[PDB]
Amino acid sequence: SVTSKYLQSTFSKGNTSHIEDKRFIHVSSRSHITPNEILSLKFHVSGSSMAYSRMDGSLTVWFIKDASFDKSVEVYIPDCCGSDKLATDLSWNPTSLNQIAVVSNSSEISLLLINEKSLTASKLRTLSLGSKTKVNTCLYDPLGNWLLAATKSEKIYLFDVKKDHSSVCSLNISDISQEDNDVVYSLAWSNGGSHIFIGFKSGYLAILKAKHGILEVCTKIKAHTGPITEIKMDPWGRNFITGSIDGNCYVWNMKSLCCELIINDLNSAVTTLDVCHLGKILGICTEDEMVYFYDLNSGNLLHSKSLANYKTDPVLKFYPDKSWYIMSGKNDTLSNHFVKNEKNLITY
Amino acid sequence: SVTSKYLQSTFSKGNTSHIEDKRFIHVSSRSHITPNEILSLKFHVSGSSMAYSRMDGSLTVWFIKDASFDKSVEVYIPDCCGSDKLATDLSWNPTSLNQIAVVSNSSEISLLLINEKSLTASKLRTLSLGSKTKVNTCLYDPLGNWLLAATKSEKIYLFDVKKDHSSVCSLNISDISQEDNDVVYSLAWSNGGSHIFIGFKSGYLAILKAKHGILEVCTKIKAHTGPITEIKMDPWGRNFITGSIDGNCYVWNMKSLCCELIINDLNSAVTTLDVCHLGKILGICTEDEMVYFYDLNSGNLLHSKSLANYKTDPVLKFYPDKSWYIMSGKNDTLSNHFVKNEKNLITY
Repeated sequence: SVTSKYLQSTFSKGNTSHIEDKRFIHVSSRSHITPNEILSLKFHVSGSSMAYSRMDGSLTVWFIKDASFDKSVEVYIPDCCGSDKLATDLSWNPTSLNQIAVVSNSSEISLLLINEKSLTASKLRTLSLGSKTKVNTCLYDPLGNWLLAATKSEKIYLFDVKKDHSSVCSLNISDISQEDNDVVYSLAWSNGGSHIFIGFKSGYLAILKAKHGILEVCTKIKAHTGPITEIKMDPWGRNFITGSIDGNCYVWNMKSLCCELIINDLNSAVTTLDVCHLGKILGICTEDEMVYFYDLNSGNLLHSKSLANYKTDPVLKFYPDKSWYIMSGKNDTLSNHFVKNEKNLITY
Repeated sequence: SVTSKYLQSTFSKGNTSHIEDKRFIHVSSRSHITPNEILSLKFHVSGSSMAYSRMDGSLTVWFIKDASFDKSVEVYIPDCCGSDKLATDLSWNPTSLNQIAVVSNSSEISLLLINEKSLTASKLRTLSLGSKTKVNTCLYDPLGNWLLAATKSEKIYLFDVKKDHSSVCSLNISDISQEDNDVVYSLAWSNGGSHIFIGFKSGYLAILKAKHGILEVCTKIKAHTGPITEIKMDPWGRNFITGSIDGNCYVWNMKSLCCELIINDLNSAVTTLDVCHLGKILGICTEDEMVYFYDLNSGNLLHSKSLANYKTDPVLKFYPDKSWYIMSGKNDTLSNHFVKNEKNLITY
């Protein structure tokens, strides 16, 4: 019951700060409009940086140095990756401390090294592929050993990041799916780059081996009856969580690959999910503008809330180095959460 | 008394919209700094465009299509006319619908055609003169037949805009003034390019003939006892208004060139003035941060206000096609004014 009180305190009068971004001051001036979006938001591994990209085209990055974003510098940058094209996915390159990979639904993958002394985001390199190929998702092996780039259909590329991003291998999606017109919806890496977990739209789930740089199909299981939205992994490495659009959220055992626990209070589709860095609490953002916080070990609801028709598409992410979580606010504005006197659950 | 009620309604709770520019959102974000300036602001003749230039170097232009700037596009552009040099005066070229002349206190006059489909302001041409010559004011004959460029001393140039801006003539200021170290403070054209009205600093006022492209001194009258700040003309063409820094505002009869009406409630210097497109109401912005609205026909005060130490240097301009007026706000931010149900005074 300690975790329930902790979450309640994290939802209190204080212990909360508004992330002061461009959209925040925009709403402050125009309220005291059509909300663009938040395409994606992804931390650095060491828990001391953050990056995200709205629909306008501008990607913001913060260098966390304070709790309530007091002394946190902010490198705002205009619509990068072209003037017409906007960013859709980014990976933070766990190898170094500054590099970033960004994709813009085009045939060009941009590698930019963000600098913190100035506000200059200088394009370091651009990678290109076949002219028709339209990739939109990039990922980094959590050890910084492989890079993955995926299309909505009929292309999957793996580069070796060590040897100057030499194109290592590729694969046609129709060889992985073997169904009628499947479109990969979400990808994820295993803890320590050894396997790639892919969730198609037709419902299937595939596990590809990427040991020595040669992709191969290990297995395919008919997990869900609708498109798979998100795929997350437990940090301790014992189970991986699958959330779908048919209203189900399962947790699969890693050693044996069989369903072990099911979330049953759900009655709506899932838009995203996330699990804390301690592998203890599981946050589900359903489609009825509502968030839930479940317990991983037992599987019973321990906290609920209600978005109340503010920023229809929400986002949730748990810090990789503290028990804090960034959650969307009212009008596409981010809202930090903490307790200001508890860095981790154990200290509580 | 209809005009007094009209002006009062134009100063009401509603019937007012903030012009949303870069500085506006800047103040909204930093308030919810040192104000740069507004160097100049000048409409298009047809009343469907606006342009102005701050001190930062960036010149904004709006394509009026709405009352409260809802659907009005905005072509923001960075520091044009060089990176070091900033704009000081611009003319809108009544001939065409897009050209603009801009001067930057240098020996180069830039002609740029602003495009509305994109946000691109493309430099069309640059005009150059003697290396030492430092012009800072440009003007267009209200029929689009002549162009005038003036220096702070010892140069006045007139180009023929019809024949590809061929240099038509020039004149040394010392030939016009014939006094001790005079510096031209404000120029203005007569209704239909036939004469140029020049106001020096020593107090004199000169009328030059520019009929067939050859400047000549017609007359010089000792109008004021201090530097002349602004010179405006009545749209009906019967009297021209002169405002000085010694605290006087006179209206001179056009046919006979003799003082006819004097503003006497004034007790401070004048920074600018303007008269509506109907030649009925006269707006004076004095130096004590206060505006007055007088009646042209009678000469008695009909409305007063108070800037109250917000944006020390104010600006006022009356629409050339409606009875609305753009006036500065609190921190170098523009503030439109209207009634939303009265396009012209007559309709009232």
